[PDB]
Amino acid sequence: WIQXITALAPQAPAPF
Repeated sequence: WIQXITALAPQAPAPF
C-alpha cells in the first residue's frame, strides 16, 4: 500500500 502511493507520487506532477 505504501509502494502503490510511491509509484503514483510522481503521477501527481507528470499530469499536473
